[PDB]
Amino acid sequence: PLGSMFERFTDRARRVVVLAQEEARMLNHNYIGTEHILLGLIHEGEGVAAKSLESLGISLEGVRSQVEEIIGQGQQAPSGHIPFTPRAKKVLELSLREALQLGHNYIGTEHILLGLIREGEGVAAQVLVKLGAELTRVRQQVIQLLSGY
Repeated sequence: PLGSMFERFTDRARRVVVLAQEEARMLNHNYIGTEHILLGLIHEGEGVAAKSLESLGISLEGVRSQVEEIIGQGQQAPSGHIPFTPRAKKVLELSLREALQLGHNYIGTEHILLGLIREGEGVAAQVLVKLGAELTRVRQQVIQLLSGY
């Protein structure tokens, strides 16, 4: 609500966004799309989102390969800040809604992944399906990791 786009993000969730930007830059991409957020979630390596994805066999190299196939490497590397796609912004908005509903005042890696699945229609969703990870199964893995405590 108040403040910066990223005020509520945990340290790990902030690192997801930093990594997403660098993953877009490495592909010579002109936006940070949902698939770069997916790459950042895995790349971050420690959070609930990375754990959920890797335990389903979704790998950083597998996602990078699928993105290069579907989207293709761009011609020129962007310099500076790379803007979000409209879909990636919607994912980030949904991540806040997921965190609020779950009773938290922070947005963690789990909430970004749940927001990504809820949007369910962009490049990340296309890649997860191509790799054999159904969106509902990814959601189930996250919820399982958040439950049972």
